[PDB]
Amino acid sequence: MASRILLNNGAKMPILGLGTWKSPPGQVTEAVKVAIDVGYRHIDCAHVYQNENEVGVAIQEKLREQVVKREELFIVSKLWCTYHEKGLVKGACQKTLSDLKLDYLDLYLIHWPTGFKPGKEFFPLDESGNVVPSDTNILDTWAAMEELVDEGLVKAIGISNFNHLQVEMILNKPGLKYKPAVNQIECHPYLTQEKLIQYCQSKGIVVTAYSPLGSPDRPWAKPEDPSLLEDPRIKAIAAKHNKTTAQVLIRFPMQRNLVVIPKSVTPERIAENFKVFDFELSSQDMTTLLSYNRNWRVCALLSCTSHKDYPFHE
Ligand SMILES: NC(=O)c1ccc[n+]([C@@H]2O[C@H](COP(=O)([O-])OP(=O)(O)OC[C@H]3O[C@@H](n4cnc5c(N)ncnc54)[C@H](OP(=O)(O)O)[C@@H]3O)[C@@H](O)[C@H]2O)c1
Repeated sequence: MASRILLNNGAKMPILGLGTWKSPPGQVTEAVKVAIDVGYRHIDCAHVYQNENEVGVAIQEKLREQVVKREELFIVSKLWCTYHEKGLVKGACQKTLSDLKLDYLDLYLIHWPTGFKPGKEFFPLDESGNVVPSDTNILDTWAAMEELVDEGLVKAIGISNFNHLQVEMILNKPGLKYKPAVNQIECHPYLTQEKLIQYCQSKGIVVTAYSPLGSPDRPWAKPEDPSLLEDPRIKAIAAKHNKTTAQVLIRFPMQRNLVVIPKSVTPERIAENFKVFDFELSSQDMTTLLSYNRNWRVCALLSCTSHKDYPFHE
């Protein structure tokens, strides 16, 4: 297992990163400092998580303390849906850069293929509760992303939550200048994503798996929901290898040539979750984990199911 994967912009991306969705602002600075001390070199961030300033304080202290050089870190953030307009993308990017205390991002993603009306609210609602869309299509948002590369604010651009037809629309864009480097999508044994991963990998797009532990802290968790970390069948594989269930769930995407971004704010789990370079799942174990697919999603963007660009009807 090499620690980095080559992207189609010629850069190398660490295959294990730290997620930050739902990491409280008062705990995420210490989470990111511990993560960099124990070897993480990739941090996954987003404006909509509301904690980039505190992530930035950690990154800046570890660079100032010379624990790591900026060239060895791989920092990812995401353009929120209310900034898909051409004239708002650069300012959105620069606000994230300012918050993270960086002069460039390694990777900037379109967070969802769905544009929303610009304004203060992240989810602008009509008087009945549906998201109010923006008319800007995703090909014009991609052109604005390409401008960030050419202005030196980001080294790579990519997409998140795009379905195969929407990846294909980018790939077929008239005048395309930069292909997406990454598609970040939900992926774990209950949502194995075979077809979309094979499409993206055949096009030289690297896939990042989010919610690899099934996001047990997601706000809308219902107790009858499936639970990966408590699945006896996955616990049995972990027991066979003398590893934790989280370690098997992190190693699983790594052996599919995916990047994976487990979140934790608990120092012991941050360190545990990184100790996955020392064991191998067999091909039989990988096929057995793939057989648990149920097409179950943590993140279904339920308020947007009528948006023209909603990704999950397909
Ligand atoms: N692109 C997108 O639209 C999108 C959507 C969802 C997620 N993501 C990214 O993906 C990251 C990961 O997904 P996620 O946050 O949904 O969930 P996750 O990584 O699947 O699960 C996080 C949960 O697992 C717990 N946990 C972590 N390590 C553990 C361990 N060793 N043992 C037991 N429990 C453990 C964490 O608890 P503690 O923190 O209390 O330790 C937290 O409750 C996000 O943080 C975000 O960066 C992106």
